[PDB]
Amino acid sequence: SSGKVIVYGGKGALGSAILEFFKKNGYTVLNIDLSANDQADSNILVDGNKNWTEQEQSILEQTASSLQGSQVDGVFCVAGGWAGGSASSKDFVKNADLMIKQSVWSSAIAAKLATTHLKPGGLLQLTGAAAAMGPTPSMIGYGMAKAAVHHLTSSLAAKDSGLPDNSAVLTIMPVTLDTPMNRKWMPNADHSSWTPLSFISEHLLKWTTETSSRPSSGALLKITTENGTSTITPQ
Amino acid sequence: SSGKVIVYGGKGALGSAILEFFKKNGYTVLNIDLSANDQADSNILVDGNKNWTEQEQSILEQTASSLQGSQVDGVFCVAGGWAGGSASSKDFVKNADLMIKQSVWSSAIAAKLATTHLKPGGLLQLTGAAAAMGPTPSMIGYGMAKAAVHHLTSSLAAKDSGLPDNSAVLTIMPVTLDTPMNRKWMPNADHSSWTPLSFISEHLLKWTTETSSRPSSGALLKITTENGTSTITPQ
Repeated sequence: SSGKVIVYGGKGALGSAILEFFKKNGYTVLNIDLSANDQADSNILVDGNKNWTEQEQSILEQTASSLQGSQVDGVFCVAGGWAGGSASSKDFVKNADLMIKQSVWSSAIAAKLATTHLKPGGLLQLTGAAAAMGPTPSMIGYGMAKAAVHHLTSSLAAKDSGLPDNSAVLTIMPVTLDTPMNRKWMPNADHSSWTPLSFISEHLLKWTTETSSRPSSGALLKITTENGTSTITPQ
Repeated sequence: SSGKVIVYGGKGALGSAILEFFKKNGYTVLNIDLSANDQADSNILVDGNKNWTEQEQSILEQTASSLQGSQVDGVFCVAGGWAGGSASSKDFVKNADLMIKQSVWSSAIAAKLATTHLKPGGLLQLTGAAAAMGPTPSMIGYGMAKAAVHHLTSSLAAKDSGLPDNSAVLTIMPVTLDTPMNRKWMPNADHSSWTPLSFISEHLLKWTTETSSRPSSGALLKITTENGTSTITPQ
């Protein structure tokens, strides 16, 4: 009863952590992903075989059916994976396509959901990429896709973008997150530079409940950890 | 027989002007577009209903059959149209989809054509968007797509991107071009602030034949005209 929030990508490591955290803190949580999270109060099913507009329609219809006359306090989008390759790579385009579908499609639909269901003064959070702040010749598609998300962020923060009054959009860019996969493939790394998922969940709850604790709307927030201490620096 | 160049978007106002100017200067020109330009030496037709990878394979195979192991002196991409809308617009996603396909898909395939056929020291030219240098709340999809093209430019210019040795990539951003459509919809505008298509065609030929006349590789070139004089300003 503390409120409602949408987690787009609730099946992932960070997404599941965020969903669990808000639930523990009294919020009703709606998950939007390729499969259901049996811990969520509501599950919106995404069909990966459908195109962009088909996905938008289905996700919007399902979310509206679930919310009825309620609005949400926040929409958190953390969906998407990775695929690299330079222009000379055999799969340069193939992977570029996958990256648009994974980062751009989701971010845009999350934004559409916010213009429709986010309460005035609410929070929309998107996921960018620290690497996209500069050239990315070894992973051009990923770079392009994320740069589009960064631009989307700037357009949404601007006047008459469609977001509700007094709301804010924040885009996170963590350098290294502590996940099961990172522990497996880099088993001997120094975790003193790894950002705990709880650092993110905690900040999302803070920004959701206290508007005065928020960085400027449209901020691209680079998150780093050194000597066990995490820091958020607007770029 | 001055050489060979590829014009992706040869049916457009600017694309046709470029094609005509290079043909007039002794070049063999290959056109890539939705329909054929009867003045081109070769025509590569694209099916807009095919997906990104299908389009890539189709364009690459047709171009290779037309070149037969030969290289090109330049690849010029000016394809793409426009669709607007803020995030609250009914067609926000629909148009974002159209804009990614029109600007991003084409720019990436043009880049692929360059890694495969552009001569060392050759030129790859892409088309960005001056408006995308800042927030675009009234045309979010267009802004996202063009921002991706701007980032793609920075990645391609970097070492090991896949482009040939000593080649350069330049991306143009004209504020206003003198086209038939602009003359029709803005009939009483002052043309002293309109950039003549010839200005662009002339610079492409110069940059193609004289490497020392080129701005830095990776440059985003804003083009403005005032009192009849045109100026190129790197961002």
